Amino acid sequence: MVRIYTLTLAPSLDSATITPQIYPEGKLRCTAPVFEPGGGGINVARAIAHLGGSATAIFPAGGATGEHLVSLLADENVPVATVEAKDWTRQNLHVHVEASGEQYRFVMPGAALNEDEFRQLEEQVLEIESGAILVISGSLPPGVKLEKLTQLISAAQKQGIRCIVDSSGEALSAALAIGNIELVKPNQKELSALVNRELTQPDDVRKAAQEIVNSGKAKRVVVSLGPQGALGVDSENCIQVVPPPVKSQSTVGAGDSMVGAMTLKLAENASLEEMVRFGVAAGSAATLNQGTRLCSHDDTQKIYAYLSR
Amino acid sequence: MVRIYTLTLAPSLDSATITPQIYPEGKLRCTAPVFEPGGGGINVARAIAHLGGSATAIFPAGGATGEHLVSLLADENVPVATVEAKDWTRQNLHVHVEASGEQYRFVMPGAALNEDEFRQLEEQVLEIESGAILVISGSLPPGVKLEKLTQLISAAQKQGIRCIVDSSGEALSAALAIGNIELVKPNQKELSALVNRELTQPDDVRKAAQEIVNSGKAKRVVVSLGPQGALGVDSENCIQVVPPPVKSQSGAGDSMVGAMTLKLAENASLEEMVRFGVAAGSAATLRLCSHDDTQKIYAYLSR
Amino acid sequence: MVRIYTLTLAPSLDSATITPQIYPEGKLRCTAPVFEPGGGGINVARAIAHLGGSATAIFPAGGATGEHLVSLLADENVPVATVEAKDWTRQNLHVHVEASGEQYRFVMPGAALNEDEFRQLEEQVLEIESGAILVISGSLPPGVKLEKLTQLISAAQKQGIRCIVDSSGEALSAALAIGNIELVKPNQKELSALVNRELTQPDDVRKAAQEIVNSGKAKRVVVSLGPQGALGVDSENCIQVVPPPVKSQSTVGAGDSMVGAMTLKLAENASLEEMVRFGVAAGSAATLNQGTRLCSHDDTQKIYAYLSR
Amino acid sequence: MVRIYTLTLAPSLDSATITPQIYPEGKLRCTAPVFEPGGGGINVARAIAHLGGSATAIFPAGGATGEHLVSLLADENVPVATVEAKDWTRQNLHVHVEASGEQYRFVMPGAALNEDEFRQLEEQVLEIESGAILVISGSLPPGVKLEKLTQLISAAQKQGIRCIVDSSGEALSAALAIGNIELVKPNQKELSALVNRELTQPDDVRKAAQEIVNSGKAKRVVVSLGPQGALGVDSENCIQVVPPPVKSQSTVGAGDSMVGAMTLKLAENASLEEMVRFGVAAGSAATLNQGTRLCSHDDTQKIYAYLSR
Ligand SMILES: O=P(O)(O)OC[C@H]1O[C@@](O)(CO)[C@@H](O)[C@@H]1O
Ligand SMILES: O=P(O)(O)OC[C@H]1O[C@@](O)(CO)[C@@H](O)[C@@H]1O
Ligand SMILES: O=P(O)(O)OC[C@H]1O[C@](O)(CO)[C@@H](O)[C@@H]1O
Ligand SMILES: O=P(O)(O)OC[C@H]1O[C@](O)(CO)[C@@H](O)[C@@H]1O
Repeated sequence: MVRIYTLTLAPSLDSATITPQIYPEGKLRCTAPVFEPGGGGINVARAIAHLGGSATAIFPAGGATGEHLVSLLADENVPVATVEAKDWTRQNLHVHVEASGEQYRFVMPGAALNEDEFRQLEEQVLEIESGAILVISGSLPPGVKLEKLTQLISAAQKQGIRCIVDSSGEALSAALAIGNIELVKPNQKELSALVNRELTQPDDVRKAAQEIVNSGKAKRVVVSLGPQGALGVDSENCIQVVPPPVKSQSTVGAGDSMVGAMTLKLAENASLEEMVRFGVAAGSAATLNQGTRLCSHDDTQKIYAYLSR
Repeated sequence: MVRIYTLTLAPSLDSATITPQIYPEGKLRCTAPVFEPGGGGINVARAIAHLGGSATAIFPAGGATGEHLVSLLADENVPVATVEAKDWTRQNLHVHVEASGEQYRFVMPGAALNEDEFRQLEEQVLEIESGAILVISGSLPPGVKLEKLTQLISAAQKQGIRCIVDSSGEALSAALAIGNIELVKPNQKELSALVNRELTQPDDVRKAAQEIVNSGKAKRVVVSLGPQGALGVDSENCIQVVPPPVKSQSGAGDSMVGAMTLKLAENASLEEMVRFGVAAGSAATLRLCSHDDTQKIYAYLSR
Repeated sequence: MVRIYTLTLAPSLDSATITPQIYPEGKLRCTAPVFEPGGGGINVARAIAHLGGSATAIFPAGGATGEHLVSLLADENVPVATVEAKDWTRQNLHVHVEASGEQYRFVMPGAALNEDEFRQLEEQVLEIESGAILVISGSLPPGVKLEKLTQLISAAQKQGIRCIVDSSGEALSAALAIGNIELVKPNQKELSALVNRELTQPDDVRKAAQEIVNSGKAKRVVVSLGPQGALGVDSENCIQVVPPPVKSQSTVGAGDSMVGAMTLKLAENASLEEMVRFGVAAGSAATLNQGTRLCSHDDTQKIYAYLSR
Repeated sequence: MVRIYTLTLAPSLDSATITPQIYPEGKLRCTAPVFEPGGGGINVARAIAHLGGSATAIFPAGGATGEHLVSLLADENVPVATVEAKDWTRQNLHVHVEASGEQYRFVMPGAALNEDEFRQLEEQVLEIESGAILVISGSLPPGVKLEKLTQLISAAQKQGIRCIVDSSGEALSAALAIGNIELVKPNQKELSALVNRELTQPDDVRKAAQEIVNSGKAKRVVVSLGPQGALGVDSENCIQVVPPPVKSQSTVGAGDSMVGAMTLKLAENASLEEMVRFGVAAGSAATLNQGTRLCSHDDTQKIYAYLSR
């Protein structure tokens, strides 16, 4: 099993709180916030840790929020490689409403990154050994041009780093344009935005995903289908996995957990079907917990054994 | 194909309207309502008609709303067998909100049914020949005790009528208690209620469905799972079918029952029944299922 | 006291129902509907009946819904003069939601009125004796042109009929252009449109209302201020009446109840301050209920006695 | 004029952001937060400064957030007396939604205080001179028992400090139990709880307020009635004041501004009539502005001049 790294250009110190209900104007009494390390690549690395693997999270940390974020990852035993940033790590607020079981996510802009700080991040990424896997996950922070991310991916691939991209539509498109992306995970809206067409016919999603693989843009495409699970295709196989009919507490950490689970299997050189089933198991497991808590090992394992019957 | 009948103890004259936004207290301006036939069994009959089958809907019709309802089904070429009732047929309101694309469904109670009207409905049911299929679908109106429905199922079964039940709560429990129900289609909550336990484990839904079948209460249980499709079980087999990842808006449940009923009338396999049911349910959510949409999805599922 | 009549070009058979909560897509279970006679002028006449007065409601009634509407007015001791109409009387749905305590009100278009049917209504109006008061209230139905409504008001005034108008902004502006309207009840938005200017300074509402009276367009203007009650002005006096500090359950019936109360007082040749106080008492009383019941005699008298201290 | 101080046991660094839409589950893209000083007593001191008076805000401040809060009050030229606290000052979130114009207010628990910090706060209070006014306003931090609040009030009163209390519920009831509170400002619901009965009749609010005054628990009770203004009573008089029909946009900041205004009037030995009018003027002026903005001098004076004609 090869080494895994993640890159989070816009980390977040997430605070999760609970409040009886949600309405305008009045003071909504919230519980003392629970702090959790956030941001795409970081969540990916935490999920992998939860699942008994290891991934090194590369990211910029700034200010006390930054230090707080780093301290939490230490507690969760997630290895990090950090770059000191001037701008403070952002704080995003997640509000779980008891009355409705709904969760609301207020996502501020990522901390700015200056050209020098980005260079250091690039430096860390290019110290990655050939054949290792790099997951680039989360939004692009203010100050970072799309071209620079594109060049970084090209440089990384040039020295054998195997790249997974889960980000904005623009970054997604740009990454596929470089081609040979190990894995991408668009949802249906994102897939439609990618190929510029409505996916209305039964076979449309598969055809769109397969087209992306066949043109060499990505080696694997796993379309996230919400409650309908996931449809994954590579050059040879195609599989749709539907999650079991279980609870439904907090829909939020499903995506990053899925990517973490799939990356873990990718690292172990597993089959497409193992990868997709493990990804759906983990994403589903995540919905059993609060948003900021990702998948747990035991739940993932149980759902995976079931999905694999 | 055996003959097919449906029974709707609580029909509805459905009205649909459109309004810009939804908020409290203010007068929400709505477009002139549009009317269509409603009620579980009636929708089942309509779905079957869209799918090229024939089903006779048996139901009480009362007052001018009932007359409206009957006339609508006339224009739709759906065969009916009505009983004249005193209490006027209910009128439910479906509101489409432009700003959000959301739909709101206000469902009044079914019109009351006295003993004499139920009697007429029951005799209409017992006119059905042995081996035919009867779909009892929709809520139970006031003035109708569970025992009356129960005794109607027993009477129907005694003379060879094959009974499908799609209702909720006590009515469904009541039906299964009599047992030998050809098919029931609970959702996960209703299933949980029927077996009196939370269904949280991956295999919990299948086990609960299987428990109902094994007890002899139903021959087939098809658990509706919303966007996840359906899981079907019988004494011998289990099948789970997920729709294709096409578009959604919702008349799925009545269409699915209609589709599965047609298939049962054609002596289909469990697999064919559930696939066609899921196809029709999905087609309806692209209004009931159309023929071409249902066939297109069914073909894909049946590849 | 002179006799009172009302004119409702768009009656409504209101059905009132209750449901535990309101959310989209799902079947919302509502209680067996309760039916009330509805529509502007009809509600005015009902309020007047509740308050111990008598007002004959003139309106088109069509179909079984129209018959039901007529039967209900009989039960409330409201004298009627009806014209048979081809199109069936509309049915509006009022839903009270238990969990929130709020109401949602789905208002369909008024039934269509034929020219021949309008002619019959106009004929009923022009049989009213000189010196009597006519309240024209509610939206205009399809098939009725604004110019027809203004011509009716002109013809009415020509034979000594004292006209009160409560309608849409456009209808309101139209009636005022005719002028000599006994009373109008615009809200602040409408009032601002009428005088074509923003009302932003403390004295602006009063000045705007006074302007309408001074032009001869209306004899009295009573500006509805929601929770702040009403500000009434005539050629000589000005008064603002605020409702008592009690809970308001709804506000739909307030408008029509207020107009009914003020009309009654006008028929009794009461003072401006009596008129406005009685109007706010009746409006306030109406807001105590969920909507379609309007002001009760006892609530109004209690509130009126309080306000008149 | 006697000197004015305020006490905020639970200050807040108020963050505010803008987002186009609000709905569950999805990532709501918010703008980089803007900040302002927060907490009951702090806002009271801020309103007082706007109104031309001077009030010193006494409060705990912890961590970088505490420093941020202090800095912002410095930027507004508001006098403060702070105690350095170990637990970081809470950060509340105000969210404005563009699609709807609505605002959402997420109010976290106040930072905890230890024995030493609370002792320092009390020492600051008991350095206030006899005859001066102290406004204790806002929620109680977890860990600070009611008995601690009431002990503080009893001590302050012992050396002639005149105490005004704006809090809710149990804290207000406890304060009233000590008695001789110069001023309290319950809303109708709070008042109903204070006297343990539903206030349904027109004169019930006045009676309930008068009961509290008559008992000697408070010298003055001003009941805030939202858009209907306020009803104030003392041992001698009663007055209800409704604001002018000005345009309201955001109710937030109305309560604190109102307290600030009435406290300033009290410091000037104002009549009950002057005090309630100025409070309503300030409350009204605050709600003229969108967001969390407090009363301005010019808006308040304009409205008060009108009310005082
Ligand atoms: O006259 P409109 O604007 O069409 O609204 C009619 C609705 O309002 C009342 O007229 C209330 O004002 C109702 O009883 C009714 O259903
Ligand atoms: O004192 P509470 O109830 O915790 O509320 C604090 C909130 O109210 C203000 O004190 C407004 O009253 C704010 O600035 C703030 O964030
Ligand atoms: O990467 P984005 O689009 O800026 O969103 C960040 C949010 O998503 C997570 O990365 C969840 O996906 C969070 O912990 C977080 O606050
Ligand atoms: O049988 P129920 O539960 O009273 O629901 C009736 C509603 O559902 C349909 O039966 C759709 O299922 C309608 O046409 C209708 O108005």
